[PDB]
Amino acid sequence: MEAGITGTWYNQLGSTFIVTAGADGALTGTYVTARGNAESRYVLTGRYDSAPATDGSGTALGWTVAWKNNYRNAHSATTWSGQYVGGAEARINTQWLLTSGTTEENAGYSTLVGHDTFTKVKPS
Amino acid sequence: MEAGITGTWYNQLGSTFIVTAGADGALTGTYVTARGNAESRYVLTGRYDSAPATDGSGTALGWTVAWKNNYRNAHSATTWSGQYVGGAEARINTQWLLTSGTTEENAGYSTLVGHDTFTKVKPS
Amino acid sequence: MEAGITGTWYNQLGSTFIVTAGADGALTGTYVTARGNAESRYVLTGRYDSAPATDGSGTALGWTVAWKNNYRNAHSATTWSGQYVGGAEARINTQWLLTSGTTEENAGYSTLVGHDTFTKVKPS
Amino acid sequence: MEAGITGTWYNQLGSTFIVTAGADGALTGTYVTARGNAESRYVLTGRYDSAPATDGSGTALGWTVAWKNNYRNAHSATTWSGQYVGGAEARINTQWLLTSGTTEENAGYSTLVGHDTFTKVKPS
Ligand SMILES: [Cl-]
Ligand SMILES: [Cl-]
Ligand SMILES: [Cl-]
Ligand SMILES: [Cl-]
Ligand SMILES: [Cl-]
Ligand SMILES: [Cl-]
Ligand SMILES: [Cl-]
Ligand SMILES: [Cl-]
Ligand SMILES: [Cl-]
Ligand SMILES: [Cl-]
Ligand SMILES: [Cl-]
Ligand SMILES: [Cl-]
Ligand SMILES: [Cl-]
Ligand SMILES: [Cl-]
Ligand SMILES: [Cl-]
Ligand SMILES: [Cl-]
Ligand SMILES: [Cl-]
Ligand SMILES: [Cl-]
Ligand SMILES: [Cl-]
Ligand SMILES: [Cl-]
Ligand SMILES: [Cl-]
Ligand SMILES: [Cl-]
Ligand SMILES: [Cl-]
Ligand SMILES: [Cl-]
Ligand SMILES: [Cl-]
Ligand SMILES: [Cl-]
Ligand SMILES: [Cl-]
Ligand SMILES: [Cl-]
Repeated sequence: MEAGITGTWYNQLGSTFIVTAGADGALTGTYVTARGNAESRYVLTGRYDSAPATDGSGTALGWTVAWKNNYRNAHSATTWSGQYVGGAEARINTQWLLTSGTTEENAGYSTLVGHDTFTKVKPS
Repeated sequence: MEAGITGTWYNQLGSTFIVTAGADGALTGTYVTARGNAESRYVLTGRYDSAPATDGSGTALGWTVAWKNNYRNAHSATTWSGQYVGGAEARINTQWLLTSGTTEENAGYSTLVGHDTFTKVKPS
Repeated sequence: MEAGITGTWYNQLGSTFIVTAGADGALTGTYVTARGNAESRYVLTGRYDSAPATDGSGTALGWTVAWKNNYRNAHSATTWSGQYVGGAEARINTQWLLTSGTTEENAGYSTLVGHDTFTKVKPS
Repeated sequence: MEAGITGTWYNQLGSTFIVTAGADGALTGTYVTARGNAESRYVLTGRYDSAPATDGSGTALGWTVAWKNNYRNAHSATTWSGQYVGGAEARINTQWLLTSGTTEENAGYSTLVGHDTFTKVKPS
């Protein structure tokens, strides 16, 4: 269990996610891209690794969004890998990989990499 | 639905996973590290993006394993991002990020990157 | 030629580099880690791709530091890949890979990934 | 000095590079893409970290190619980060980042990630 993960998080570019952390390591919820209607909402699922933190170490986690809903099918999926830190400056610091379905010929250029910082309050 | 994903896949280093692809984009199953007893089995969850493939393009997907079970708590989690290609040379080509829980001071060095190729038959 | 690259840049964690951009795409200079004496100075070399910017697009570049000098031999090297943007909010936004020399057995865990933002003035 | 690095290396997809390892950590040479005429040749520069190998550990290195020559200007640059291992199965195992110059709006999707294995003899 890591109750501090459960809730709404915002990246610095206008996306949102609402996650529930389950007692035995499940992450489930919804990822909302910058626009922010039903057209913009996607299922997310992942896992987190709770431990008896010894040195206010972060909590490791990851999740996936496949970019398909009732309004869009981007032929793509993103995974985020990172850690949650609680407290007054609570954050989920992540790196992400975005893979698109490609032909074999273009498979070398299938995967973008980047980073996201999620906070409990919106940027700007 | 992408029925060809469902089943057992092997990386080139001795790990296994058994996944079920659900009809509306869910991935669920178990990841087994090289040793291969109950000590070595972990929950995995992820998502895939099925589409009406136009040019035998791959199917985008991702999943997460938190490295905690009844026998180990590695304070870590890995995400795989990649694509499934079916047929005679079926494969899931992936890149992965492995994040460990760290102190703030060591947060810069929290995340390893690499790659895995999964096939329907074992290597060697 | 991209004269705006030439000079001193600071990351948000206390490192510095002083680079010269050569007329035909060379980057040469010195990278200084957080402490900031001779013990902390390393050779850097890389390349940049100048073009007749059409839409204030960034300038692609990359460089390498091998973490060996007269005072340290970390058995490691980092590459930065990113783009330079000039003007009032000048920056070099980068992602980096840090590889350590390993045994074959540990080769899978050889490479860390992260990100750095460089600015013309120091953080904080 | 690491004399075993100096020479010609081939990736598994038809590219070539010819590198010279200098005595004090310099890498210099030429990268040739799959086609393989003057149109396909680019300057490379990087660094390697030589050390008194204790356990046949690899040698850490990195290099950059800006994708501009007299025939092409791709507004891009790739960095490779990896390690050299000598002997009967000599190889340079790498991960790479490819960044394109973008607008600010598209900066999030500027950087592709992948992997290359270089050997002394051609694939296939
Ligand atoms: Cl986002
Ligand atoms: Cl749970
Ligand atoms: Cl959307
Ligand atoms: Cl929907
Ligand atoms: Cl494609
Ligand atoms: Cl962000
Ligand atoms: Cl970030
Ligand atoms: Cl594995
Ligand atoms: Cl489903
Ligand atoms: Cl294990
Ligand atoms: Cl278990
Ligand atoms: Cl730590
Ligand atoms: Cl593999
Ligand atoms: Cl692979
Ligand atoms: Cl640094
Ligand atoms: Cl030059
Ligand atoms: Cl240092
Ligand atoms: Cl020195
Ligand atoms: Cl090692
Ligand atoms: Cl930074
Ligand atoms: Cl950054
Ligand atoms: Cl190549
Ligand atoms: Cl040299
Ligand atoms: Cl070319
Ligand atoms: Cl040329
Ligand atoms: Cl662009
Ligand atoms: Cl390759
Ligand atoms: Cl490879």
